Amino acid sequence: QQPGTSTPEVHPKLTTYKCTKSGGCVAQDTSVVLDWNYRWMHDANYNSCTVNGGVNTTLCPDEATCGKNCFIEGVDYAASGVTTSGSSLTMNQYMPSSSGGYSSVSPRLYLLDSDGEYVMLKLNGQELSFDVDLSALPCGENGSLYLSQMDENGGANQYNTAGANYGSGYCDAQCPVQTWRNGTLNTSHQGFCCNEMDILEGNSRANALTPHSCTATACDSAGCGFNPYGSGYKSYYGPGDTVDTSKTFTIITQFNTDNGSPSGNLVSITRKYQQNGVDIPSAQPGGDTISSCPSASAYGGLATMGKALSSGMVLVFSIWNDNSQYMNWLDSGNAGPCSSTEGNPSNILANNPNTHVVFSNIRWGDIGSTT
Amino acid sequence: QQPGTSTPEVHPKLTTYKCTKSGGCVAQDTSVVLDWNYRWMHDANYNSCTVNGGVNTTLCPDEATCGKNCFIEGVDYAASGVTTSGSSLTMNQYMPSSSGGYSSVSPRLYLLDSDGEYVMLKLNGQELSFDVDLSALPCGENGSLYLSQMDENGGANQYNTAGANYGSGYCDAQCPVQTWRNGTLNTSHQGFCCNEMDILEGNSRANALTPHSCTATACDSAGCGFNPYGSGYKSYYGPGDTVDTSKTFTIITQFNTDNGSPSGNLVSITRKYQQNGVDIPSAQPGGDTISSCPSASAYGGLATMGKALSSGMVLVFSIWNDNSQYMNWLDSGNAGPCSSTEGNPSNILANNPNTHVVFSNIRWGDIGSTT
Amino acid sequence: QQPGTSTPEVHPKLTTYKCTKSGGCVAQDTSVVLDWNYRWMHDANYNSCTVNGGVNTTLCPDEATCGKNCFIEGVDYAASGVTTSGSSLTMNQYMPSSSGGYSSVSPRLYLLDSDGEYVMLKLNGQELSFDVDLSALPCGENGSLYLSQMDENGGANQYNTAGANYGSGYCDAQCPVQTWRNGTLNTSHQGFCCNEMDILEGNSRANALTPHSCTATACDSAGCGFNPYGSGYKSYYGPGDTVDTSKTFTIITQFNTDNGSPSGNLVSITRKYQQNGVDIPSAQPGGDTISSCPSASAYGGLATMGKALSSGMVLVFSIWNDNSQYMNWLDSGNAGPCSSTEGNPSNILANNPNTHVVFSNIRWGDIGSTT
Amino acid sequence: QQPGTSTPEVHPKLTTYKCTKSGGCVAQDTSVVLDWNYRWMHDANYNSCTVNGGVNTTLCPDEATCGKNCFIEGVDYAASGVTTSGSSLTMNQYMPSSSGGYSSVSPRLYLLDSDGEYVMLKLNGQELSFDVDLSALPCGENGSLYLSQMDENGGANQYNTAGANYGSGYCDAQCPVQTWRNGTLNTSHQGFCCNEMDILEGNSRANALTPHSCTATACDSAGCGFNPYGSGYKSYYGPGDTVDTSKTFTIITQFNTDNGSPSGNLVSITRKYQQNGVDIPSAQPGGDTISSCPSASAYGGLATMGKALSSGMVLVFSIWNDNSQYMNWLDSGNAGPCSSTEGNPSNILANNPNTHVVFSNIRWGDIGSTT
Ligand SMILES: *[C@@H]1O[C@H](CO)[C@@H](O)[C@H](O)[C@H]1NC(C)=O
Ligand SMILES: *[C@@H]1O[C@H](CO)[C@@H](O)[C@H](O)[C@H]1NC(C)=O
Ligand SMILES: *[C@@H]1O[C@H](CO)[C@@H](O)[C@H](O)[C@H]1NC(C)=O
Ligand SMILES: *[C@@H]1O[C@H](CO)[C@@H](O)[C@H](O)[C@H]1NC(C)=O
Ligand SMILES: *[C@@H]1O[C@H](CO)[C@@H](O)[C@H](O)[C@H]1NC(C)=O
Ligand SMILES: *[C@@H]1O[C@H](CO)[C@@H](O)[C@H](O)[C@H]1NC(C)=O
Ligand SMILES: *[C@@H]1O[C@H](CO)[C@@H](O)[C@H](O)[C@H]1NC(C)=O
Ligand SMILES: *[C@@H]1O[C@H](CO)[C@@H](O)[C@H](O)[C@H]1NC(C)=O
Repeated sequence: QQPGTSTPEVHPKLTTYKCTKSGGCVAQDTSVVLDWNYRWMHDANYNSCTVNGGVNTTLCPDEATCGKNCFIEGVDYAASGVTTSGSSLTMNQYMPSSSGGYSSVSPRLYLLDSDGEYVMLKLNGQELSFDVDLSALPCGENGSLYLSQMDENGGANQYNTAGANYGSGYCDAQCPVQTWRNGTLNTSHQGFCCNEMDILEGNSRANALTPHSCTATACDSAGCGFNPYGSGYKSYYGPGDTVDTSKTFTIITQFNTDNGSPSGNLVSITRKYQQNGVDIPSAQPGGDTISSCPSASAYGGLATMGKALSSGMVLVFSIWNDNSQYMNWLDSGNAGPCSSTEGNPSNILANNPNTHVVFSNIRWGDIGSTT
Repeated sequence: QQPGTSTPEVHPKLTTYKCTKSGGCVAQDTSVVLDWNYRWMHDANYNSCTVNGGVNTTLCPDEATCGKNCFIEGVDYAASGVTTSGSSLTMNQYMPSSSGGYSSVSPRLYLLDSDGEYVMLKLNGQELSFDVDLSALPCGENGSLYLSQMDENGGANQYNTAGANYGSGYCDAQCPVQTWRNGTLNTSHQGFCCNEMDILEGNSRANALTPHSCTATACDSAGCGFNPYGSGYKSYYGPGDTVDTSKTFTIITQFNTDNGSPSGNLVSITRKYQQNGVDIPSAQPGGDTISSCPSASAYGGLATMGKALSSGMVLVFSIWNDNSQYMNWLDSGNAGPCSSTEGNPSNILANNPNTHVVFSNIRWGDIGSTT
Repeated sequence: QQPGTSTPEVHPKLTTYKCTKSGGCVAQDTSVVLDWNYRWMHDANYNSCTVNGGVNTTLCPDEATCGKNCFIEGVDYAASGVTTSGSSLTMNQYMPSSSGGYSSVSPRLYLLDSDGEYVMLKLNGQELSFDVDLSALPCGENGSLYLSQMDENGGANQYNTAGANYGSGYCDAQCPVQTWRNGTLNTSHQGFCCNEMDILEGNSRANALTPHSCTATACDSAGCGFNPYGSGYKSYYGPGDTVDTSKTFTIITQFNTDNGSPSGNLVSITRKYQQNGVDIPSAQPGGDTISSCPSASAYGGLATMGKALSSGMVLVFSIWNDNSQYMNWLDSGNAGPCSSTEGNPSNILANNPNTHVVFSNIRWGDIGSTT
Repeated sequence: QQPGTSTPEVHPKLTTYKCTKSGGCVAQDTSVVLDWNYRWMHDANYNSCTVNGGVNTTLCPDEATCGKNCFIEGVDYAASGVTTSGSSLTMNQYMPSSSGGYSSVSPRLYLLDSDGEYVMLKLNGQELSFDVDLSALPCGENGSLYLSQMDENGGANQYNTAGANYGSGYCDAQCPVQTWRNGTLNTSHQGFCCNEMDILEGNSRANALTPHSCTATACDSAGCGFNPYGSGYKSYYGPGDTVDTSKTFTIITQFNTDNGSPSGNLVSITRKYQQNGVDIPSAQPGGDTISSCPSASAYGGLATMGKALSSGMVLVFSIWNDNSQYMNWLDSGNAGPCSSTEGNPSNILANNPNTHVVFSNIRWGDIGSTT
């Protein structure tokens, strides 16, 4: 697959920053990209190269062929519930349709850099900070801001000229088997494991910080995550609570090393919220931090994550609903006020089709410098 | 892929029955098969045709090639934690190893018939009954007995001569994308949706009856299931409770039609347990039945399921643990006494590597005839 | 003695079958019972009615008295090394104890029928078939499956209301003098002779088919049995041999009449093994059969046995070790590879306390129909 | 039961001796008695008190009754194949009959003393010596000379006035349940365990020295016996061999203590044969002795036996054939030249109905003094 011509890819500009303890914060000429899978792809004669997410065997038998055969076109971000305003990103879960009422558009964005390659965030011994407006996201919705260890140029090769410009080469701790594994038509039917740091993953009812360490072969699927509600702080993060989701708040995640510097060794992942200028106090005394990561032991607990954060990671924006378990693992039962049923997407579409996440002012750098 | 020669496939015999209201129950010359994926596969020179679950591109580029190239060998069921004794099946979650301690063998069996093709259970307007010993399965384990609408001969074609004799062609409501989709090397990378009736799915702490209706294109992932605990009957099914998992009990599922006969139209799925000869009373008054199936609406709620049960379905034995969500959806939170952590497989392996399910006396037929 | 109340008698269910050449095999609602002697018996005040296997003279002076005085309680089959799974019976020779290590529990079971009376097998001119796993039984152990001509209701009278529900009225060719002879306190001190057909009697090292004919007064103690090893076939039945005890095999015994039908006259007892689906060839050419029965002459050789098999016989499951002659008569010397000492129970307990027999899929009926 | 009147009991005189190292051997006015069970017993009106070895319930309901009701008569020793000539006892296995040919008379004698009570042999730290003529006893016959720890007056009580004069109160390591247990009608149906020293037990083909230690409750059924043939000396004891059974030989058994005197502690049982005046050499180097008695451990190995030999034991003469196992345990297989079949009593009766044992010159006393 190579760049198409019917619809040009014009990346929605999003301004991010890199703060240094001394030289403040610098504006970055970044932007967002829609994940490869959401695009239109076809041969010169316009027959589709895809078939229900899979490929057209005739046009896509091996790799060298689609490479020379198919073209993946750009998208209409607006129509995809993706919009930007300076240093602000707004993602919708649904969009009105010509046909019926609302169709579930579920964007998955990547922070692209000016050179046409994913911004390589190196957060080891540093901090990433942003503003969120989860007010819209109700029970069942999943707003998401996480780092994945993807190839900076979306694994673009001789047969994939699209690359990061078209969101090629996704991956996460779940080790997904994909039609296009790392920029190549996965002809070996293998999964794709890569480190995944899940900074924000939640809605207006609850949230969760979850680190996933990895081997070349596998990952820590169930992460050693932190959820105030799950940890018995049922009245900290929520509508009108300590953090108060009803309004905008700031999420500050610091990756602490043993030598206290980016030079090496991850030791803890410190979370600190702050709303209305004033710093919000921790849920658990001493600080909301992820020190020991039991689950990750079998994959080089923490050690590997930090090495991954050093090598550099891609930023991933996403909002989605669970048609299978209604995201109960995130906001229901013992980890959220939501009821087992309340998260049903159909019910979300019914009572709040206007749900959207609004990420704003994304800036990473030295600890304390991003503020 | 075709039948191998290094290890012959000798199916573990399991005696099932077909009861008629008048002529009692008849012994069936059935047996169990291990799912295609657990087997060894290679070319004539012994290079493997698989690569981490995927395929060897060189030996497996298209379909006609593996067909003529690879051979899938049989397995050592005992070594796979699968054993049978007359009308009794015993499945282990782990097995001791030459190398380390225990390796997680997770069998997935299919009821094979004497002719070398899956037993086509036609449960519409009838009943399937069996005995279970969930005593071993603790928090996190998932004992499983469900019907899937698979091709009776595992989609065996000109390139797949193995077929049902080697557990070819699996599928379920989850619509899994597989390396071998319906007996053919999935060269189009498409999922495989098929109706899935989940009769038993649980451990010694909780359980769940869940029907999944389907379209040719999709299925009802989140089923309109029933879980006594979830439905607010926290002291009905459990160790020392009304049903009492600590001992063996009987699970009787009846598929009721409107004309009261196999002739047509599914209307409700009635569940009735009985232990120690005496019939156990319902959890909810009037009978533990699945009448309305809300979720399934978008796929021909109930209607489709019954038509599927009429066409005939394959029986699937399985026991597995969740490395990602610790099966919390089944036995934790609001649907089980188990704690969020308690289901971790590593913790299962630690405190009870001997977990096993023992399905016994499987007999299906007219209502009341199987007893 | 009458039914007790402290421990209720709940029979372990075991599924057997009755096959007809035309109508296949039908499931039977049978079960197993523990022999009268293994039970607890006491008066209303809880003083025991037994004294080292004998009786308490004061509570048990005649018959009318114990009848009205003593109650025999039920047992904990599990604790007695007796367990069933559908159509499968597993009997242990020892069980761990609260006190010391292992205590020698030696079950003796009877196939009980739904009506509360022993299943009356009528094997004349027919066949009984089953599956055995002698792998556990080493030198010295005696796995056993034999028919005894006992009273269908364990000789239950006005003073014995327990009957077959409590394994009353045992007997065999050995003509044992018992404390309870045919349901009555043997106040005349007489033995109890009854026909005894010994189908399986052996371990993993050797075995023996032995018919015992009887008069009202006596029996053919030394039977005209058949033992491949004894008959000079030292490499037919054993670990890794033709029959191969290390794995499960099938034992098929056919009682051939002169008119070829159940109508009458026993002529020969044909034995035929089959393992792994394939039929195993005979040890001696022409067929492993018991034609002439020299010993039985003085008791109506064969003739009487057949008449006995016609009247109906009770099935007896049993596993035991010989503290006196180490079962040498069965597996040592000229009738087995075992050494004179090797069968010592103490030595069995030491090197293999886990010995157990697993009888499975018991079905009797027309010749060839049980398969 | 009390002494009868129809047939008076006249004991066949047998001269034994007591040798002292200094004062030579003294003649004893001993005699032999036939075991209680071989006698005729009836009430005053002549109805029998026995029924096939058991008792007549009406005449024998309790103990006080038979005591006052039944009379056990004496016997015709000659007719019982029992004859004595000075210091010589001759016992036949069969006797010609008025009716058919030969009836199997199988005497069991006890050495009675002048006072009307069993001779209490105290063999601890001493020696018993005798002459045997096993020439007649062929394969299958069992000549026997053993000590049993019976009550000197056959347990004679208020209801049994017969006592030792009529061979009352037998017992052995086999712990036999008897109609008359220790002189009383066994109304409790209990066995009778007592120490049993088996000095000679064999025929013209092989033999066996076997000690049985006992608890009050049980005994060492399988004794820690010695059989030259079994111990791999197939050409020592037999027709024309080292010992040469074809002619008369002497059996000398010495019970060695640690203090070397009757004062205490059994340590070993030394066997030494001598024929034709010359002393026969041992089978195994160092001496044919029973040092360690493994089996007897659970019953106070050796220790108990010696204490028993000190308390005093009754002498038992006996010759019998095995209708069940043809005495194979004694002279066939790995413990004798005899074939499995060769020991059949019917075959004995056929080819040698004249078998008889001839015990002669029985003398016990200090070691070496009996010669
Ligand atoms: C697949 O490709 C062939 C040939 O280009 C075309 O005829 C067919 O319509 C395509 N399938 C789809 C779903 O576009
Ligand atoms: C993805 O493909 C690019 C192509 O060069 C490669 O550099 C990168 O290492 C690949 N990633 C993995 C995990 O194979
Ligand atoms: C794949 O096949 C090629 C050629 O048969 C072979 O060289 C290679 O080792 C195979 N790969 C694996 C993992 O077996
Ligand atoms: C699976 O393949 C067989 C091959 O003939 C076919 O009959 C069956 O319909 C296929 N199933 C699906 C869902 O395509
Ligand atoms: C026998 O019965 C009597 C009276 O019931 C009682 O005192 C005695 O303890 C019993 N004996 C045993 C061993 O239970
Ligand atoms: C056992 O007792 C029952 C009681 O009626 C009787 O029918 C049966 O014949 C008896 N058996 C013998 C051998 O006496
Ligand atoms: C038992 O005793 C009764 C009464 O004395 C008598 O009628 C009966 O014949 C006796 N039985 C035998 C076998 O002698
Ligand atoms: C046998 O009975 C007599 C009667 O007094 C007694 O002295 C002796 O101890 C009894 N033996 C046993 C073992 O009870």
